[PDB]
Amino acid sequence: QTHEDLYRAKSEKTMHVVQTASGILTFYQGLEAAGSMTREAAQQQALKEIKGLRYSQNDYFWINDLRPVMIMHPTNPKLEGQDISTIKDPDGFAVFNEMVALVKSKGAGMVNYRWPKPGASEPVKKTSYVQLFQPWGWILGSGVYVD
Repeated sequence: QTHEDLYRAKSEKTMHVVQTASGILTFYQGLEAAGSMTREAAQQQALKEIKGLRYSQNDYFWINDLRPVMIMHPTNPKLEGQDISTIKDPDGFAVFNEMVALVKSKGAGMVNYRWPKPGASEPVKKTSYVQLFQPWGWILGSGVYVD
């Protein structure tokens, strides 16, 4: 039983909630591909639904693109529609740029950074799984705060 095994286990949870939530993207992208909704309407519906999802103690999902611009953020909604390339956490970690570089290399993975908790302002350590949804150029993310 390795260190690698312990970390693989804890983060599988995060991976699996993101995979679950990404089925909404899948569903709506299918409606686009079939011609039943426009892309932008499929997008907006998918975001609306993912915005309300929660698990555990108020853990949530966000979506940013590869530019990176924030597409949907349920707890920091004033980031929506903004270029988030210049955001850095207190350790100097370039949160969204790193997420983009990660998914461009591997598709998905784990990243650690500091971020406020919902309705708070103090950046707290967080470990997130991010996953590229390729047809729309969207990164879907969720993570868990160290406490």
